[PDB]
Amino acid sequence: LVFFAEDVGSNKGAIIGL
Repeated sequence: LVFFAEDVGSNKGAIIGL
């Protein structure tokens, strides 16, 4: 429904590294 629940799996920590 949203994007947070999906984004929380990677977030800044993973999106910055990867």
